[PDB]
Order: sequence, then C-alpha cells, then structure tokens
Amino acid sequence: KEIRLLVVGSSGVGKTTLCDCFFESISISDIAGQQSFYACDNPYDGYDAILVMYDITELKSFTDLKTMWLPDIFLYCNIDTQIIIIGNKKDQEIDRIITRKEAEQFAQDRLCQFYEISTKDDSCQLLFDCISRDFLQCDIKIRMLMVGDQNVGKTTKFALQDPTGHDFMNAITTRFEEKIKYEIIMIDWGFYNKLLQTNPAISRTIEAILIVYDITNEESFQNIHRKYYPLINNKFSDVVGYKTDLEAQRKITMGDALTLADWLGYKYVEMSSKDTEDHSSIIKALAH
Ligand SMILES: Nc1nc2c(ncn2[C@@H]2O[C@H](COP(=O)(O)OP(=O)(O)O)[C@@H](O)[C@H]2O)c(=O)[nH]1
Repeated sequence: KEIRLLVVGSSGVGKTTLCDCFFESISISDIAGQQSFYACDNPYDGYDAILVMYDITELKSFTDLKTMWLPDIFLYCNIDTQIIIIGNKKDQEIDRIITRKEAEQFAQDRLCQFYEISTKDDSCQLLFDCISRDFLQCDIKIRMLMVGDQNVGKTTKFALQDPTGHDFMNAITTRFEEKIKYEIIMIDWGFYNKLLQTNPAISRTIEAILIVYDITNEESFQNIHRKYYPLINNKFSDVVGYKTDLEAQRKITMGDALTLADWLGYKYVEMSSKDTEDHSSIIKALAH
C-alpha cells in the first residue's frame, strides 16, 4: 500500500542493473529516468524513500555523491523520506577503493542511512526487506531536536546510552508511541549544528523542538534560529516546584508545553505524554 520509489546516482552507476535485478515473479520499482520536468519528479518527492547508489571501486562516484547529488533532491523530498546510501559491487571487494566506515560515518553524521550490497547474489535482496520492514513497521516518522545543557538535559528516555552517550554526537530512536505504527527520533543539540557542516536549512526536517531547564538557565540564546529557522512549525519546552514567572513570561516564543515537567518515580508521565500528544498535535496539521 502507498509505495513508490526512486533511485539516484552518478552516470557511473545510475539506476539500471536493479531493473534486471528486480526479477519480480509492494514497493513498485525503478523509475528515476524518463518521466519529465517537475511532474513525476517532485511527486517522487511526495512518496517515501530514494536510493543512492555508487560503484565502490571508483571514487568520483562518492565525491560527486557528496558535492553534487545530495543537496539538490535532499531538500526537495519530504520530511520523512530522506535517503538510503548504497555502495555497489562489493562482491568483488578486492578492487574496492572505498571503506564503508568513512561512508557510513558521513551518512549517520548526515543522519542519513547506509548500506553496501552484492547484487550478484544475496545481499542485494537483503537490502529491500531492511527497507520495507521500516516502511511496514513504521507508517510515519518524525524528526525532533532536543536543546538544553548540563544537568537536566543529562537527566532526560528509551534508556539508551547513559549520561555518557556516544561522544559529542549521536541520534536516539525510540520504539512505540490508535494502531498508528509510527516513529520518532530525538537529536543532540550540537549535532544540529554539526550536520549543517554538511546540510544547512535542515530545520525543515525537524517538525518539533524540545528544551530543558535547570535552576539556572537564561535560554535566550539557543532560541535564536530555534526561532528564526523553524519559524511557526511546532514547539515545546518541558522543564515539584517549577518556576512560573518564566512560564507566564519567558515564553514569548509561544509554542506548547506550559512548562510541563516531572521528577518522581512517576516520571513516566513526563516523557510518555510529552512525546505522544505532541505527535497527535503535529499529524492532523499536515498542509504540504
Ligand atoms: N562489478 C560489478 N558490476 C556490476 C554489478 N551489478 C551491476 N554491475 C555493472 O553495472 C553496469 C551497468 O549499470 P550501472 O553502471 O551500474 O548503472 P548506469 O551507469 O546508470 O548504467 C554494468 O556494466 C555492470 O557491469 C556487480 O554486482 N558487480
């Protein structure tokens, strides 16, 4: 149901061999060629994912995957979307000039996925499920930023990592939450600034923001282009004895989250409710 794909890459390897590797006998096929002129193109920017293929044994594939291919159709595609990066060949593995470590690190630091494939046998097909699974397991994904600092940010999840997470950058994915089967991803503060070393104006991809507050926070700073870049969108500040001047006053930023907060063995309420009814708040909006 609702499945249309696209496959991009250099003329070295574009989308071809997967036609002969389809061997069909969901997730229709191919395309990326013929069609025309921003008709089927930005319609393909309406449906799910796209595949970035590069022949490993030659570098210019990867080089102009970085400088040429990504930025055009990256910001063109919808918020969920994004791309899967795939090295080709790799059955040979000998003449291979690209270690997948640098590739995958560039990818996950572009927040984009990564895989390599032998399309001669096995692993090729073994990619498709690893796509469709996420497509079938998750109906809708949302991307959101967590800004803040110090202790309280250190406190507030899926229990992943620890107050020592993975050094200076990572992303955190959380399973589960009306039979939606959707998904959401939370992101480090400095990581937002880190991937616009790669892609700026990626603030289109974040449908929601989250802020944390401790006994001393001015918080007039992280909100510069937390204001300017996302603009209207959706927003929340969640941070028992709260301090309500700031609640009434310090949101001129408007947004939801009246300064919700919890600390207790009851802290379930906090993360659960906050991440949930906000999602239901986002979904109905839509509007392109
Ligand atoms: N070494 C290697 N080459 C492959 C494999 N699968 C497809 N090809 C090559 O792909 C070429 C044609 O399509 P391709 O270059 O990948 O895409 P195109 O540039 O858009 O035509 C053929 O010359 C094949 O040799 C593979 O598993 N290993």
